[PDB]
Amino acid sequence: AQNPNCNIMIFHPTKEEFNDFDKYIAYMESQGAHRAGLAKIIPPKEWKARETYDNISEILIATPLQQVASGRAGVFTQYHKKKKAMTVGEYRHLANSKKYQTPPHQNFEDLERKYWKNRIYNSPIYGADISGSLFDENTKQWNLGHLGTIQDLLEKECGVVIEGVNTPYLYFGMWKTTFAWHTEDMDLYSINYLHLGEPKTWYVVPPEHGQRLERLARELFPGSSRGCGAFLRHKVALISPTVLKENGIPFNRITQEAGEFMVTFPYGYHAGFNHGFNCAEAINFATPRWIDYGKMASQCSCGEARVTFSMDAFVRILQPERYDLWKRGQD
Ligand SMILES: Cc1nc2ccccc2c(=O)[nH]1
Ligand SMILES: O=C(O)CNC(=O)C(=O)O
Ligand code: NI
Ligand SMILES: [Zn+2]
Repeated sequence: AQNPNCNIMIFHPTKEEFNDFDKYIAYMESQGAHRAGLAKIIPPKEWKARETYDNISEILIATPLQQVASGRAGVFTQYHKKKKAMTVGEYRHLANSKKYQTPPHQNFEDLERKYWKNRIYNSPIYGADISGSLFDENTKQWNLGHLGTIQDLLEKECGVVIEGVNTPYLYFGMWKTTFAWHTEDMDLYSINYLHLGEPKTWYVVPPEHGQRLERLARELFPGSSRGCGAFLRHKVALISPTVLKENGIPFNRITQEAGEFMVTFPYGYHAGFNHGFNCAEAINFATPRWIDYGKMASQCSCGEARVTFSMDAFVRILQPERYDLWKRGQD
């Protein structure tokens, strides 16, 4: 078996290899990349997402989210407090202000130490889940707005035609902005391109060990666990690498820099934080290997994790037995 220790693999495709997206994902998996839950892809030196990022300041962040923490440094939840709209230019200025800017640090490891020591004592503001794309329409390779759709994948694999669409989301981050432990909707893949700015550090649990993380989460957030059989779907729980190690949870870490892609694989739990002002673009996608994960994906039915229009059809077709109870949480 390839990659038995479930290490995060890093790929350097040639421009020729960068033409066929599906084929390269399949290649990565043939090398065992999916066992880690996360892979890095460094694009060919000839490739660019777009010409410049000089004219992005007038993008609107309609609902910036202030991420307020509760708990202890290594085991906490965050809730999102809605703030007034601001442009990306205004957001960048805020990110760089004395209150929010990245502190002096020696290296990525030093900054990681500072993050887990001090994150809960601050409330950074995130521009998340903004529908849109920063890929030039003339960028033909690995353009996250031009991928084959999950709906068409389901149709190709299973022969059923369904409603729904599948578009990218932009994320504007600052120091300490945080993404909680989660797998994707319906345990889909995700692909994430860091367009511009400071790095993003990722943590990931191998898919074959996802249930170990779930068990620890139930122990660490016992009230949440009683309230919902899949509360990590709420995307609000954080557990530090120190606490993961103390509890023997297998995981890996890696830092993504501007110009690099990350792919998360089905049922690969991940979490992380931004180093400073940045912009990422991400979208879910599927492959034939995803279908069995989609069938088995655990759902939030307590209702906290609202399920999108498009995910309705996934549950309806792949999980017909759960559909009724699960749609009540939606309604
Ligand atoms: C990144 C990582 N380091 C470890 C060190 C000791 C024991 C376990 C781990 C682990 O799961 N991940
Ligand atoms: O970048 C973020 O804040 C969150 N991204 C993801 O969880 C992802 O790409 O799957
Ligand atoms: Ni994700
Ligand atoms: Zn729930």
